[PDB]
Amino acid sequence: KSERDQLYYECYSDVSVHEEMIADQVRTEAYRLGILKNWAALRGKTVLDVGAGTGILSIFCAQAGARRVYAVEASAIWQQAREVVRLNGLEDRVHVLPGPVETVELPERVDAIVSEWMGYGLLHESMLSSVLHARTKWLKEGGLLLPASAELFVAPISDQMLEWRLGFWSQVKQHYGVDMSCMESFATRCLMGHSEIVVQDLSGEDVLARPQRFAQLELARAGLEQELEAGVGGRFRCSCYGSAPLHGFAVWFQVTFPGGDSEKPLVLSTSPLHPATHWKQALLYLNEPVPVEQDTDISGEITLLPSPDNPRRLRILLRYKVGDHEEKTKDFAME
Amino acid sequence: YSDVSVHEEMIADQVRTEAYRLGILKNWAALRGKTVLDVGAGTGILSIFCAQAGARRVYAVEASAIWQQAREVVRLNGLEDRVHVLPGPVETVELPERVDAIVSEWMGYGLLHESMLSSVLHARTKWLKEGGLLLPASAELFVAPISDQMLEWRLGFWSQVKQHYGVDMSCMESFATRCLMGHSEIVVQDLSGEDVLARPQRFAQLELARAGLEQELEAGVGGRFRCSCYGSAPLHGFAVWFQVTFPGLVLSTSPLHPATHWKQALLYLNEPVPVEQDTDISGEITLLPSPDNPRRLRILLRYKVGDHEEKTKDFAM
Ligand SMILES: COC(=O)c1cc(O)c2cc(NC(=O)NCCCCCNC(=N)NC[C@H]3O[C@@H](n4cnc5c(N)ncnc54)[C@H](O)[C@@H]3O)ccc2c1
Ligand SMILES: COC(=O)c1cc(O)c2cc(NC(=O)NCCCCCNC(=N)NC[C@H]3O[C@@H](n4cnc5c(N)ncnc54)[C@H](O)[C@@H]3O)ccc2c1
Repeated sequence: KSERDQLYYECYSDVSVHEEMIADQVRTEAYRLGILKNWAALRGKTVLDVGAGTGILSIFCAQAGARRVYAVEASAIWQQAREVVRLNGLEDRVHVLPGPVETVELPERVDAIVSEWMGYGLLHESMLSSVLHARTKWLKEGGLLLPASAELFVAPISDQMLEWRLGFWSQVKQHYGVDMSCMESFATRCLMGHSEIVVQDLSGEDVLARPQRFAQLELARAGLEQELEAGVGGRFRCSCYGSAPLHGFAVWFQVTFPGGDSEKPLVLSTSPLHPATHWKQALLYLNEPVPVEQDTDISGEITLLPSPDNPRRLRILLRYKVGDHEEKTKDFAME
Repeated sequence: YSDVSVHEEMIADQVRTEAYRLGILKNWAALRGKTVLDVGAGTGILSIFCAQAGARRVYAVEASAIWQQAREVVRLNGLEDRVHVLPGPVETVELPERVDAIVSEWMGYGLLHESMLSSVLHARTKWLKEGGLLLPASAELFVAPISDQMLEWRLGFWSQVKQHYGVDMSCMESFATRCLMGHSEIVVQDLSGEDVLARPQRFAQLELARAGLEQELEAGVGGRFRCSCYGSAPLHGFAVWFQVTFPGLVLSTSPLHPATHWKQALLYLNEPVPVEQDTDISGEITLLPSPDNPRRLRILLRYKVGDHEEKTKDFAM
């Protein structure tokens, strides 16, 4: 454990992870707009930014009219956040505070919490439990969470990139004159027989059926933290668009910002159908391709769990049934 | 190496694989009717090229479980009479005879990181007939001072945030510079010709036929260099790359030649150093086994930029 905590401290004390997040234009613009559109809720109010990093979101809250923002950041990057806030002339309004949000002392309960807390597959090494701790300890009753909720989606996939990698061996002879098609079964076992979650970018063309929402996390609910331990998940059914080898499933998330249209709020999506983000998607490969047809029914249950060795390490239990075949299960973990 | 991904990367490196193919096939005269040992044959592809070049026999020695797939590949291609996959380390496999030629793809990042060179040298001692053919036969090491456009972009990102999002983050630049260059790691990254700040300098050569080479690697291989800069730019450090030469044809990982999966090994100074046209840079580069692990590459860099005093930086992979 203390080895892991040291690793995360070093990672977020370093520039590259913050450069990745801020260069994620879809992510950073979504937060900027979700915050600024909530000026009515934030004007003259106080904000707690959980895991403020470089402090950019806290400054977005100040530009939306917040009177006080507490930017709490555990890693050594809090010192760069202090400099950034000072450079923008905002240190009277935005107060960068080092250390974990779980032991920070604030002058006051706050009107709003903002946080970019999401990990790969939503819950791998995420900040969610810190956000929920902060909501319990520091958010006023009736206060605002930005974003307010997260939604999880699944879809069966035919991964064009995996198809290529699997067909690679049969294509050697055409380029180099050596028949290597006998490597195909071997490559399939290596590339699909493992039980690791694969974080890879997909395109809409890989999606084999209508994507299905299978879970929703309402961050304001008390006891959501207890559900995380038992597992975040749900059941799904869909019907395939057409003929293709089924390779498994893609899991992705979106988060929703309150305010604006109460039936059309602002959404930051990591769907393969939407512009790419640094989160990509979480791929769950079957042990081998399964041939499927138009209107082939696929159903099952997907549960996101902590790993036994490490509560921060995402585990996914997949139970699934492809049309006629018998129900199968596969148990995945993030590497 | 029991897994497909490294072998797929290897064969999908088109510059590498076509250069090996041609290095072998263009040596048809020297290989016709001769015997070959393929050291670490992997999937067996190079062994089959040797058969197309007219070798009368190829022993394909492979220590990892992938030898079972190479046996299948050989059989599938109709060459089981002529290409014999032998499992296990080349140090202890027993060949029926000494061979006329050795083929091997042994090179690592920075040439010698986690490479197969030691096993090629062992096989040469034990099984190559006198003056036998080595494919490739030699490796050449090159260094060039660099101004890394990607690093510049990464360092300049923070000053661009005020435009992208209305928040000034220019103060992050010194921090990013320290993070991205203050470390002592070798960085494997592909550069382009635009990054090269002076004429590349060959600083060492390795002759694979030589009996003393294995003990020489332990002491380090390298040597001095001198160059003068093309123009004004911030010097970020040096790039180290290699080529291998087949007896007559060169497989190059230069940033000035088509990209390969080896990319180049980048050696960043602690911070950028301004340089101008004809600024003189001299120094020495040594490739060494690291103390904790002889397979891990260490590079000791000594360097003098124009008037500045001579400095040292000690990198590891
Ligand atoms: C006295 O002991 C405790 O009570 C205690 C002590 C601890 O060390 C605790 C460590 C926790 N977790 C963690 O270390 N996670 C690391 C990976 C973050 C996930 C990726 N999300 C993400 N994009 N991060 C954005 C920024 O959030 C920053 N950050 C991350 N977590 C926090 C946090 N709790 N408060 C403030 N800042 C935080 C990061 O540095 C990063 O810059 C949890 C609870 C903890 C409780
Ligand atoms: C008395 O025992 C020893 O002293 C000894 C010495 C060794 O180096 C041993 C190495 C082993 N395996 C491995 O993975 N080592 C990782 C480093 C290779 C990085 C670069 N290699 C590369 N470009 N790939 C070509 C192919 O060469 C294959 N290979 C690699 N080395 C050999 C070898 N000695 N004979 C035959 N085949 C070999 C690989 O499997 C790969 O498929 C196992 C056992 C070994 C035992």
